[PDB]
Amino acid sequence: FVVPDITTRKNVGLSHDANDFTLPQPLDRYSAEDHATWATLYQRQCKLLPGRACDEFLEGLERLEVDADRVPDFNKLNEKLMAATGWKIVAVPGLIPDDVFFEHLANRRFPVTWWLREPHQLDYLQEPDVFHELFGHVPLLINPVFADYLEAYGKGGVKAKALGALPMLARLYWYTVEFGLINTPAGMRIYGAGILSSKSESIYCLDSASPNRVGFDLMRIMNTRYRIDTFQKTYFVIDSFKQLFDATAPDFAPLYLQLADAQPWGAGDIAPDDLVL
Ligand SMILES: [Co+2]
Repeated sequence: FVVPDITTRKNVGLSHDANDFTLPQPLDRYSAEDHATWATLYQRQCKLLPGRACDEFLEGLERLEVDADRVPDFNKLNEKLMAATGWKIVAVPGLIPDDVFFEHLANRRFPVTWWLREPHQLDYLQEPDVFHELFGHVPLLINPVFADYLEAYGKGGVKAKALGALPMLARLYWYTVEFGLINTPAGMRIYGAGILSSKSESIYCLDSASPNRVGFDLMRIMNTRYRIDTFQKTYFVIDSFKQLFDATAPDFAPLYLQLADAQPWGAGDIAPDDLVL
């Protein structure tokens, strides 16, 4: 039997803008259970993440006043975010078209799935939900260097789509924004949103001998496959958010055409020129 997925179930009776796929955050659809599930996830992650999350992430939660006890009001968070970096979050039903996603980031709008997992899925949800996309992705948007990286990333969507290279950018996003690590003199820390919202990946990614930790390299990353249904076999490590922003400076067009005919690295591969940490 095929049954409707969570995105479909949650958006029953709702709509979205035809062009940008946004809707006003539907605050009336959040139940008591939703606020309680949010509070449980927030409390869980805030216990796990000290000494694991990069300091900027934890500071961003505080500066944006991300609610600990309820699903945040996007408009209220935006007052803080706009003043900091001119960014805002916009509500979306779930997955949106790539060109729209990129156009959002290019215009300093960060799309956030509005709905939350059910408490029976506290441990993990495959689909991005509002906990992953707000708690995991948004706090670093008050960092002007990271925000500028996302903007530059967004702006690259037009050229990438024109050249059939959106999957090459998707790899860059995955291995930075979603699953990136940042080395510090205090030790390795986490900036990837997919790790920051996870129950257990933040333990594995710093404590396990199993995954590879490889220095950031743009071409390597854009030539590396990923999988969505398992902990990462490889994490890419930056020294600074400036490294990400600066990586967007050159013309990606000739990089895409070179990659197009190449065989990609497997998710668990170490490449001959990797700086292995
Ligand atoms: Co994400």
